[PDB]
Amino acid sequence: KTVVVTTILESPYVMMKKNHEMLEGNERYEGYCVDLAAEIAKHCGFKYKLTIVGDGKYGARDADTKIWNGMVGELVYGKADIAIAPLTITLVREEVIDFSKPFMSLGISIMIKKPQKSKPLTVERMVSPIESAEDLSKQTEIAYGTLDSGSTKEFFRRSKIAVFDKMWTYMRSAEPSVFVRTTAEGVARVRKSKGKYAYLLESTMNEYIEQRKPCDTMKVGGNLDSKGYGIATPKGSSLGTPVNLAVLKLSEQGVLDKLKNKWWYDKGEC
Amino acid sequence: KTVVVTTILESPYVMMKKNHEMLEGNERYEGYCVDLAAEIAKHCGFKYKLTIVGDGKYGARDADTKIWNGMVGELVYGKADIAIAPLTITLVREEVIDFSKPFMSLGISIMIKKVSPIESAEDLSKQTEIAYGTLDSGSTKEFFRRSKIAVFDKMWTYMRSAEPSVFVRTTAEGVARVRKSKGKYAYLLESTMNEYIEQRKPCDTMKVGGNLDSKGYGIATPKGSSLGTPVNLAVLKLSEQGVLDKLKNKWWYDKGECGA
Amino acid sequence: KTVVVTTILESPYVMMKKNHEMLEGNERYEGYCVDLAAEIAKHCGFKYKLTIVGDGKYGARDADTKIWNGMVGELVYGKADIAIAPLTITLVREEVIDFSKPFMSLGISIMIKKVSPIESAEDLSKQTEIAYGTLDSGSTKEFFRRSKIAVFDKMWTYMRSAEPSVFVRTTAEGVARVRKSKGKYAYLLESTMNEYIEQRKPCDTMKVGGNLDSKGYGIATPKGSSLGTPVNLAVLKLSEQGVLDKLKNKWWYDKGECGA
Amino acid sequence: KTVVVTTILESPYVMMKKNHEMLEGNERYEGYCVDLAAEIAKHCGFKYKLTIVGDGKYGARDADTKIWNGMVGELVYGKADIAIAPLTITLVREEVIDFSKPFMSLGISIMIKKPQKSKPLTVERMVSPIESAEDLSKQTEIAYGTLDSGSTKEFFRRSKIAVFDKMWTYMRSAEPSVFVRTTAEGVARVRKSKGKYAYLLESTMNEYIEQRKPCDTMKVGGNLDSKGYGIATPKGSSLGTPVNLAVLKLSEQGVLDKLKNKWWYDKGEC
Ligand SMILES: NS(=O)(=O)c1cc2c(cc1Cl)N[C@H]([C@H]1C[C@H]3C=C[C@@H]1C3)NS2(=O)=O
Ligand SMILES: NS(=O)(=O)c1cc2c(cc1Cl)N[C@H]([C@H]1C[C@H]3C=C[C@@H]1C3)NS2(=O)=O
Ligand SMILES: NS(=O)(=O)c1cc2c(cc1Cl)N[C@H]([C@H]1C[C@H]3C=C[C@@H]1C3)NS2(=O)=O
Ligand SMILES: NS(=O)(=O)c1cc2c(cc1Cl)N[C@H]([C@H]1C[C@H]3C=C[C@@H]1C3)NS2(=O)=O
Ligand SMILES: N[C@@H](CCC(=O)O)C(=O)O
Ligand SMILES: N[C@@H](CCC(=O)O)C(=O)O
Ligand SMILES: N[C@@H](CCC(=O)O)C(=O)O
Ligand SMILES: N[C@@H](CCC(=O)O)C(=O)O
Repeated sequence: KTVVVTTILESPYVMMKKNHEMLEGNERYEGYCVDLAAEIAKHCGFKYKLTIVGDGKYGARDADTKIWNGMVGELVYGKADIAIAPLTITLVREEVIDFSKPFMSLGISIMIKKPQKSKPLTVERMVSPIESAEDLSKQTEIAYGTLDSGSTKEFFRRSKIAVFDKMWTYMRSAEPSVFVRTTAEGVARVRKSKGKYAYLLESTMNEYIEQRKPCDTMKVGGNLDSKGYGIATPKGSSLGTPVNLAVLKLSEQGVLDKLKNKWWYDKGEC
Repeated sequence: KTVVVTTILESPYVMMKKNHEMLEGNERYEGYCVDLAAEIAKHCGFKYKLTIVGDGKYGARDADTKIWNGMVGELVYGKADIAIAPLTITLVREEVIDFSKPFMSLGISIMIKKVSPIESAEDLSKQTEIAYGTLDSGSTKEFFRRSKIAVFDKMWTYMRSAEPSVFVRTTAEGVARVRKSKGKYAYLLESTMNEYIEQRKPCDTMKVGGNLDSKGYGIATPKGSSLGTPVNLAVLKLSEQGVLDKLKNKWWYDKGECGA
Repeated sequence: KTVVVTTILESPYVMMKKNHEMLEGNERYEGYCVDLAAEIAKHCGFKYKLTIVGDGKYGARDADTKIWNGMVGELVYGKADIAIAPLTITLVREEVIDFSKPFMSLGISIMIKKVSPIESAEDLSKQTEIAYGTLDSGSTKEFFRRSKIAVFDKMWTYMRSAEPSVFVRTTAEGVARVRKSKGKYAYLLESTMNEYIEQRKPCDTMKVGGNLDSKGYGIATPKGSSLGTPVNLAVLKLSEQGVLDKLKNKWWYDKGECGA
Repeated sequence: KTVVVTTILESPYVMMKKNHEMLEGNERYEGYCVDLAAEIAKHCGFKYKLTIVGDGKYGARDADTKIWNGMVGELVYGKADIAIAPLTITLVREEVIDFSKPFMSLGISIMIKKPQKSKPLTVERMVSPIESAEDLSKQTEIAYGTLDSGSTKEFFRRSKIAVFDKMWTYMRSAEPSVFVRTTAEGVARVRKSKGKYAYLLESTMNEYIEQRKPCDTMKVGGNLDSKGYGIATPKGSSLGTPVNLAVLKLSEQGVLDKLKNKWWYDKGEC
């Protein structure tokens, strides 16, 4: 009996092949997450089928309806068996599912449109109107928004730090809506907003987007926090311990570092 | 019921307070791990007594004896209830004890005396004139011993077959040996201890190259214990609300006794 | 008995003189390989007639039919007696024909139109904006096809799954395609032809990086023939006497019609 | 039936371990040639034993007796079965033994004691009293010699090029004798002669010696010719085709280049 692997279309984790039209099965997808699933299968023997979540969401719990959507909702209600996807370990998620030891470290960063070079001996330098989250909160001419129904939005919602509280107070009562439905939508808003918008996303996707063409976006300031991505399984399932030791073994062998290097920096340009 | 806590003397995590001669209980200890234990006890709701491991070892299994030592031996043999200390999460420990979610990122770092001729680990392996060592019975020696990569294989062959013995008994001994070798000996340890040492006096060592890999410290509980989920959820909450970051900043950067 | 020699029209090895319209026999050919054939015939003591391969292919086996073409096909099927031409010594060819000792060292090189951004082969593979090809039915293509190295595997996947067809029919076609690509196309070919091209007009291409591997050209003789030992000993004698070095200097460096 | 592999104690081809006293068998020796022998055995299965020649010579036919001494002598007479050692392909050697395809290209070079840097804006530049073989032959204050009973000595003896002829005419009649019994003896002569001696040796050994400490020797000019190293086998023996095919497979797979890189350039002491 094969298990269901639920994923989310996000680069470079789960991308779509340019020649996927006539391909059927797990061979249509490629990226970091498919390689991680292959290595997990190699360590502990099992057959898997890759599925993309229906709603295209990472997972969130409704305030009143009190149900989980996205991959978390898929795992809790039994529609899937394991989620090999960039799912962030959070306090609320751990109370409903089981998270393995993180296979990648990350943080909350800022994405802004890369500013024009400063002409004024004859050296060329770059200036940025945003240098950190504090000065981002202090100003008003540059708006900022996050990805809806994600770990970052919930972190900003429950944050008790004064600067993050101010940022959340702005975001929750901003017209027009500053949130986006997908990471690609947020990046597109950044690129088309002539520098009048800043995107708060995970540092891994931030670096990935910065490295590729048209290389017109850059990351400013340090990581707002330190989190990770875990492989999630439903509470009490028998697939938790095997994938835990699988992740540990992959970390010890150095396969994870090689995968990060070959999917993130090896394909860079600009 | 008071919960016994095993911990090791390793600055800045645990330090012997200056007035510990007139102090008793857990009031004679200070550091990052003391505050972490206090927060864990406050969240879970248990009373704890901080006891230092008898031997200054972290944990390993002797070949052809299969006996655990250090704090891991304290945990598996029932002599200790929880290990709130910089215990690196490894495969050989996950099969014996329960590790919580990581609370501190770290990696393998190279320390030398104050051009950086060595810089890279690969270039370090390409050189024989300068010597390098590691702490015995730790996650570093076991990582180098069982690493199947060519560079790490060469490094482990170097360290195992070396005279005089290049490993050090304690991390402080390793840093002293680096200091008093006139730049002929290098020490490999976790990046956190490296940063803490290089930010302190006499500020005569640096950190070169980069982290060889990435690991994390975790709160350790005996396999099947009842404190696993409470401490794991406590660690997640503490990281979520930023207590861990503030503790690290207080015990690592807040002093900075050097020009930087 | 006149010995039939199969050879290919590749400069500077074999050229069609300047007035081949008024010449008959072997007097209408000139080049390094013509001189080498003359020396081999003089040493062994046989009369030879130089015949050009009908199809401008060096030789390869075709999948699902296992039929040899080019000069190797001309040799395994009895149509030719010897192949005095720049035929790279390879594994697949050695299983069906007798190769003499190498008489000219060579390697696989990269050439782009006139610091070059391409640098080495690893950067050339990593950088996708520039396109790289290879002459079809040649040892370089067969080298990349069965190569198990990661960089060469990526390169072979690129060239195989490329639109339009990045391969070229002849070496001159590849050189012209690089020249007229405005710096968008890179040609992979043997070191000797690359140097000969880059030391000639219009002197607008340069060889970059290093050699991906080291190989050699050999005199090809049908398996189990009576000419293999005499030609191998002749090659050894010619190399010892410095005739091969003299011929290479005459046909490669003696002209130098460019600024260098 | 185990065949015997004959080698010559030459670095970095066949070297003695620092703990060979307590070791017995094919584990005492190490270097490039032992790895080549291991790979040849792996590709075509056979058991082998490593032996060092008693006379410590590569091979040379004696005048007025027409007998071969050294590795070629012990392979021709049948006392050995295969010579996996840096044996140069020569015309005289190929007429008595079957010699495989070359596994490494080499050339005759010149090694002199590295000269002191010139003091005289403030840049330091090195000057050498020898720049090629021509000005080496023309002068008379710097002596030069070659390994006795080797391929280079026979190349110089039978050479018809005018400069090489003059060099051999000097070498064959010169007191005291300029030839050396071993390559290490020639290197020691170069280092102890304070620069009044030059040594002619293979380019591979020359580069290896230059890259080791104390690196007081350097190579001048360029290679006088192009030659190779092959795996020797007695004439009309059953091992010729297997080892030829094996060395071809090793060359195509890229093992030879990696071995050369790991034994020659990896161990750099200057
Ligand atoms: N360099 S990286 O961000 O791709 C990265 C990050 C991490 C890795 C491995 C890599 Cl390659 N493994 C660790 C794991 C190893 C053991 C210690 C912590 C977890 C369990 N988690 S991590 O610290 O989140
Ligand atoms: N900045 S730091 O090294 O003190 C640090 C490091 C880490 C923190 C929190 C902090 Cl403050 N939390 C993560 C944990 C939180 C949740 C997400 C990953 C694990 C589970 N581990 S970590 O990535 O090792
Ligand atoms: N200088 S060159 O490229 O024209 C060149 C190249 C080579 C030459 C001779 C010359 Cl002149 N001889 C060798 C052969 C001679 C004997 C030693 C190795 C093979 C057998 N092959 S080679 O190393 O490919
Ligand atoms: N780079 S090197 O000198 O170590 C070197 C030299 C040579 C290699 C391989 C290497 Cl790695 N293979 C060739 C062989 C391959 C095929 C073509 C010529 C012989 C048969 N001989 S070589 O040209 O003498
Ligand atoms: N990676 C986050 C969502 C992306 C984001 O919030 O930027 C998660 O898995 O919840
Ligand atoms: N803190 C590490 C030991 C440090 C080291 O590896 O040197 C451990 O518990 O494994
Ligand atoms: N001369 C080569 C072909 C050149 C190439 O590989 O491009 C051969 O005979 O194999
Ligand atoms: N390398 C030569 C001998 C050494 C020399 O001539 O310098 C050979 O194998 O014959």
